[PDB]
Amino acid sequence: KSKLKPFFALVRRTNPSYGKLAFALALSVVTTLVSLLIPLLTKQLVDGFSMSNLSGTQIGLIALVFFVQAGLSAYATYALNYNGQKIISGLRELLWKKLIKLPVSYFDTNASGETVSRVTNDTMVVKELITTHISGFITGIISVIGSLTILFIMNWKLTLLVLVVVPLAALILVPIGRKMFSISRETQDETARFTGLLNQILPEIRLVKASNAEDVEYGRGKMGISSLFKLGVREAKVQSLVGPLISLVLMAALVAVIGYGGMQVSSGELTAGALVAFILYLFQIIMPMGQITTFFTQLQKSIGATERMIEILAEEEEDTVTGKQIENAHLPIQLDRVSFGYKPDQLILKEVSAVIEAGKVTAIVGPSGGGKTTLFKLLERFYSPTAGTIRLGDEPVDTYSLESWREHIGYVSQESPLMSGTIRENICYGLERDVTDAEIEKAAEMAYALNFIKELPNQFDTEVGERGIMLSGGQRQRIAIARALLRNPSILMLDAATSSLDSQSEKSVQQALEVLMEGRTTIVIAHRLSTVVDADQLLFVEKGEITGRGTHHELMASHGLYRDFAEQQL
Amino acid sequence: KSKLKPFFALVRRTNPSYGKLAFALALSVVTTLVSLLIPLLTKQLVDGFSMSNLSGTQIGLIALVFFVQAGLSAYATYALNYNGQKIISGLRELLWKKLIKLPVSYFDTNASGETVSRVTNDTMVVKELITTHISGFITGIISVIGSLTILFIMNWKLTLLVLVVVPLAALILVPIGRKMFSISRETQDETARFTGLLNQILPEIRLVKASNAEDVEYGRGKMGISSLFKLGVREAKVQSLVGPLISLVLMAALVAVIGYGGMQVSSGELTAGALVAFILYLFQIIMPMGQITTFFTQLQKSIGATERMIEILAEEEEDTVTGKQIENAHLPIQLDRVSFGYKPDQLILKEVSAVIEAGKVTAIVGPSGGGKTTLFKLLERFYSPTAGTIRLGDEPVDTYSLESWREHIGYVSQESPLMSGTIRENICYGLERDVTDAEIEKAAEMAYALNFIKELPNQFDTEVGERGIMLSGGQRQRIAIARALLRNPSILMLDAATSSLDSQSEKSVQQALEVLMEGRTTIVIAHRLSTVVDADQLLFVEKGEITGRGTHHELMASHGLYRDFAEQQL
Ligand SMILES: Nc1ncnc2c1ncn2[C@@H]1O[C@H](COP(=O)(O)OP(=O)(O)OP(=O)(O)O)[C@@H](O)[C@H]1O
Ligand SMILES: Nc1ncnc2c1ncn2[C@@H]1O[C@H](COP(=O)(O)OP(=O)(O)OP(=O)(O)O)[C@@H](O)[C@H]1O
Ligand SMILES: [Mg+2]
Ligand SMILES: [Mg+2]
Repeated sequence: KSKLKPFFALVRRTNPSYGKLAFALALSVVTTLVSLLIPLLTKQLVDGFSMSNLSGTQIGLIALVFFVQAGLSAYATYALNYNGQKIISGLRELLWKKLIKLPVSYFDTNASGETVSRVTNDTMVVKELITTHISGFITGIISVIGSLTILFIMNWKLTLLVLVVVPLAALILVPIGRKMFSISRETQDETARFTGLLNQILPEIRLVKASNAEDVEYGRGKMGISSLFKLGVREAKVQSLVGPLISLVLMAALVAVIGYGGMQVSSGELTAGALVAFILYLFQIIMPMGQITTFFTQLQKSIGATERMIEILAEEEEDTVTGKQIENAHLPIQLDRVSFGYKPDQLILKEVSAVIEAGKVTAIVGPSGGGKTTLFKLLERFYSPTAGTIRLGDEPVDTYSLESWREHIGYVSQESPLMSGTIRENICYGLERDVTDAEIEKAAEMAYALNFIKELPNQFDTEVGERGIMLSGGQRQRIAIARALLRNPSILMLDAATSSLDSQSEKSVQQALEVLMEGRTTIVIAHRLSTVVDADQLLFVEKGEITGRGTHHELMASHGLYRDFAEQQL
Repeated sequence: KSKLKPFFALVRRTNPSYGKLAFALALSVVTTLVSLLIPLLTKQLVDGFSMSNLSGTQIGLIALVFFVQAGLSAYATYALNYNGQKIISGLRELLWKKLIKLPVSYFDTNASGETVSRVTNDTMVVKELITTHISGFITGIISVIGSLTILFIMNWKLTLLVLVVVPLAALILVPIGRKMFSISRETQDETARFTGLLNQILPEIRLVKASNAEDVEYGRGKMGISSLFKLGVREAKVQSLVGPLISLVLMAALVAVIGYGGMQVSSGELTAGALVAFILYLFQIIMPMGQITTFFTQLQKSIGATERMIEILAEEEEDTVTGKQIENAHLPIQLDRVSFGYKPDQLILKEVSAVIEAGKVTAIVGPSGGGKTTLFKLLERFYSPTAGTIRLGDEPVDTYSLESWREHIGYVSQESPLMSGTIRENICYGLERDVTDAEIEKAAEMAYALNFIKELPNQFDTEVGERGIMLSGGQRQRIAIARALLRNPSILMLDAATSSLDSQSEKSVQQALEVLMEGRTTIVIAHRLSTVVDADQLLFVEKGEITGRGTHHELMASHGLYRDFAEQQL
């Protein structure tokens, strides 16, 4: 198809300073036309010089005019820069919104460091293109058109050769444009890859120091840098080659013009003098043509980078389109025939079916890799079930809206994450309703976290750093549990919520959680049968299917392998 | 102090294209001298009009020389671009080599993502400056000096007036330069912060969806982008202001010159055309001016952008040359009178001291937050103890080189982190010696992970993804255990690693680890006492002080209230 149309559509979507840029373009056009026409009337210049020699109060007029011209040029440049900055800001805003609203599968498949490099660097390159080269192209086009009209006025014939030159120049230029576009895309991709590699390596700085692999990572960084340098060198080579081709085409055009004028001297013989003038005017043609061609090259390079952006700007996203609010929050969750494969081929969950009854703690247990966490991901509708559907009292879950189903659910991850900022911010993360201070204190007390959080500068200091490195594993897990409890949901999912907690801390947190969420549904995933001994409905999962489904004693009698786990613990 | 010195020192620290840079400077100088010949080329061209009608080979040769000049200018531009790209590549390589070597404390305290953004964006800024603006400055300075010579020869008083005007412009530039430097530094810092926030958010998309905080994160991104927009607009305003100030200074210079020449009206100004001639030449002197000053401004920007690198490139890396290589690796580890705190004041470990017997499974056990992990960090020499010393039987650890100490130690982190790439990639890059296929298979089998990897596309088609997300919460732990075991370490410091593992996987991994314990020494941190009941030197770390120090039975019969831990596990 085409690329200019999508690129200009994106720029329009950015909502730029359309009128302001148009006004700046008009200012630049008028000033350039006046400045081009002024030198032509040299007789006016000489008579003005004589008048200034005669007239006394003429310095002020010229000085004011020059100051006004300088101010107009400065304001035009400022307007162009402002418009470019607004365009890049709009691009960044749109890209950030789309990225943050994409489904989890896209991020699972394409990582996140490449996307961030995409946004930042593509926006930067578009900014570089927008500001100066557009002004260069406009001035060049105006100057070329004016000079072409002047040359036509001087002669109606010789301009035919320039009109022949234009297609020749375009034909010479096209391959350069294609090569520049390819190089720009390859660069703006390798830069993203390198940034992603660095980002994933940095915490493996503790990781590497644990090992002895500083040299290997330095070598990987050097290889990425070398690839980027090679791409830059190739782009520079193409940009350099751009010029000499234009010079050669213009020289050939002038040679053809002179050859034809050799015969034209038959009628316009003395017109050779005018011919000389033509040559001079032709040299003027040669200033802005370069400018114009330069713009084209840039107009390709930007496209390259921007191309990737467009791909991100059309995925699809999930929101509360449906609007069907839960409004009940107390129903049994019935899992029908359901099956999941992250790739379309393989299946992790194979024909699962059960009933999480409200008011009881259903515990999913089994060997590692059986498919426990993916069950929670389905239950929170991170992905969409393929085989069947999940209902909440004879109502398909898809009927309800994401913003309502997720609000009524608390979810502690098996890899309990914390984000940079205050502990209070992490506990309160995302909540729209104001928390005051009583709620945070209650949540911390019910998560057995207040004991240490008050041994530090409170619950507004002790920046958790990146990935929660500035806190212990037990503290991190307890902060995650505190966040989940503070959310105050009807459905509470806790997958391996006490993995890294001591026996006493585990007992206290379990007692508090049972007392709180006793009158609400709770789904716990525990590798230790001790915590789930006092369960209500075990859902032993093995290789993506609930082989055993019953209470402690009944499931122990039925399964046979569950006995192996319990007896091994015993 | 000064700024211009450190920046040029940093640039020299790389390996710039000295030959190509000199070649480009020479070509630019010759081009400017051709421009200076152009004034004589006016009479030469009148003669060319007179005689070229009588000569064709002359026009052919002149056109060939023109094309050769065009090619030379193109080559000069290409050489400048190549030199700039090599300079930025050298900066990136040097910065990466430095970063991969700082002590873990700096990365604990300085938001690695901001550092990566620093390197990438500031290298980009230096690349943006170097080529174009050095070329512009060189051409402008040479043209200005050339025109100044002519102005000097034409008249003394007006040239002196122009010189006295020049430092007025120099004085005017100073506040603008300072403002541009401040703006550039602030913009670079804001870009670093924005990239850091974006990279903290995107990888945790799973938590964002669960917390339903899409709007809050979109708002944070919008605020960051608005800060960037404000800085960009302020920079644009400063550049615009740079725009008419030079014009005003030159207008004042012209007025002063006109007045002084009017003083010469009695004598000297008698050559009124010469005065007018001077005015014409005056115009010329400012065409290069618009370049020279510009370069200076850009220089300041660059000096700001790279300011942080100047701080970054001094951090006292400390690897490889405390010249002692461990040669026995079978000595008991004597922990002396050690007290460590991440902050200078607060103490995590308080007067800890003990002995780890070479060949005994010392188990550090205690409530969360006691300081178990920090002891392991001290053992790996991530941080140096601030109280005493660690000796392997009457030999301080500081004597041995870091490389030797860390090549003999297997360390499984609490996080159990994984990097992107194939499963085999982690256990390959961990070491430097070749590992075969058989050794990798044995290591995997020694961690009860071979079956699951065999189910997948056989250890090379599987990609763990960023942060090890494609794998489960137990499979990644088993992979970390396999990496630890593959190194064949003398000391196996196994921080809690059977957390997410199941009972049967725990049993298998424990049997393999017991075989290795029969091999050599081992240190394990266990949250559950059931897994270390058969240990030898059970330690109890509470609040940084080891209260109980003895075997399991004697520790239980001797220690006080914390015997409830065992009873609680009962
Ligand atoms: N993108 C993915 N995210 C999660 N699991 C994935 C992905 N791609 C493939 N898988 C497969 O899904 C399983 C991991 O999720 P699963 O539900 O089995 O884990 P789990 O029960 O929480 O594990 P464990 O008990 O070991 O912590 C593995 O079989 C893995 O190969
Ligand atoms: N940068 C830091 N890294 C680690 N711990 C830190 C840091 N700064 C302060 N600390 C303190 O150190 C302790 C966390 O490390 P510690 O050695 O106590 O954990 P741990 O024994 O591994 O914990 P757990 O049993 O929960 O896994 C906390 O008391 C915390 O406040
Ligand atoms: Mg710990
Ligand atoms: Mg799991």
